[PDB]
Amino acid sequence: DLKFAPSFQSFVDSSFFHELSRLKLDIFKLDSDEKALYTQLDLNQFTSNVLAISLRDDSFQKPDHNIILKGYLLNFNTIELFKNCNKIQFIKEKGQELLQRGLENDLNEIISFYMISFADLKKYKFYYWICMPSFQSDGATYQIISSKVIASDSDISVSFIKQNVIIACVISGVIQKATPDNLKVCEKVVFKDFSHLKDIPSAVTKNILTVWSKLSPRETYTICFLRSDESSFEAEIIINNGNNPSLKVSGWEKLAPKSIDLSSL
Repeated sequence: DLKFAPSFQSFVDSSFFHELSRLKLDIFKLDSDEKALYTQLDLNQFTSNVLAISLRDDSFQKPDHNIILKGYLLNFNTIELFKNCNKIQFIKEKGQELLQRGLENDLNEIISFYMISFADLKKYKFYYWICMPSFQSDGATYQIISSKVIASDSDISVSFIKQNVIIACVISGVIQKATPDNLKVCEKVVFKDFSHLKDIPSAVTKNILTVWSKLSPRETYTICFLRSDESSFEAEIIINNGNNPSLKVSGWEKLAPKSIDLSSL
């Protein structure tokens, strides 16, 4: 079977909750804050081998070049709402949305991160939980039928790296947008993997597979996993039992909220 590394490891500098605090304070949003997060994906220097989602105070401003990942924050107003938030129903829905977006627009859209949190600006404790939805057909499994190392130096590799996209496809040897019609005829999909783990792509690869699957039903699916790590590899994948009508979503960072009680001088 094909295993997937958690798609990311969160790194929320106190400056993020400081900023969240500030932002949650700009206007007394007594309701739950649903902000868009932005983090310049450092596809060079990872943390513990998985993409590092580094949320600082800047993670709230859309940047200018480099690859910027758009995420979403859902800051609950009460600890109970945060605790009671049906986390499974939540990631399931976020999962179905990425599915839709991937099979109707571009595969790059199937990748995102969502954070739920509770900023206790009183007892000065910040409870949060980040997830990067990883969906697939219920009961679905994946085997890598084939894989080969990829030269980051390749004219075609450089062609992908020269691009601001993290996911693309190849059509007649030339890198093309991972669009539906392109996906229906492309030889493969190129992905700037969120994992530097040897041959273990980020759990987010399921998204690509799941979407590409429904768009272009095929015996197999080939995906190039590029890494600045030297670990870049291309893989041919087969989906097992990918036909169930249900979507199985995961992605929640490990399974419990993280609470940073910045009140320990």
